[PDB]
Amino acid sequence: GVLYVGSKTKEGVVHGVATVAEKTKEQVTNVGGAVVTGVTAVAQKTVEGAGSIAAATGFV
Amino acid sequence: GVLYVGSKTKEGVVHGVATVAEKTKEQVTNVGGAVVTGVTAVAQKTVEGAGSIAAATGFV
Amino acid sequence: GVLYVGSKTKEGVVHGVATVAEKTKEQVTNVGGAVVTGVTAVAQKTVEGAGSIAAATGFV
Repeated sequence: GVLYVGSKTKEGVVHGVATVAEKTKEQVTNVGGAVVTGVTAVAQKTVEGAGSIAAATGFV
Repeated sequence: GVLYVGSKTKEGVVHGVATVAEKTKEQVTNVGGAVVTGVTAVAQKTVEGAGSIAAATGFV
Repeated sequence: GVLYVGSKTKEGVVHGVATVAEKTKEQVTNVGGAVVTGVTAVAQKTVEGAGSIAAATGFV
């Protein structure tokens, strides 16, 4: 049971993501894996998870 | 039981993410894994988790 | 049982994240894993967790 009358509702809203980058430098050497990412923006209302960032084993 | 009448409701809202970067330098050497990330913005209303950042075993 | 009449409600709201960086330097050497992250902003109303940052075992 739920009712709305003239209601401005906002659920799970994202407003603006500014990620102005510059002259960066990211070097990777002799690793098991590079999992470098960037901008991650998600909008949800009813879920069982989100953005997952997982690595794995390495060896030298 | 829930009722709204002329109500401006805001649930789970994100407003603005400024991440202006510059001349950074991130070098990785002889590791089991690099899990470098960046901007992570999520908006939720009813969930069972969020942004997960996990690594894994290494060896030298 | 819950009722609203002309009420401006704000639940779980994030307003502004300024993370202006500069000329940083992060070097990683001979570790089991680098879990370097950046900006993490979440907005929730009813959940069972948040942003998790976990590492894993290493070896030399």
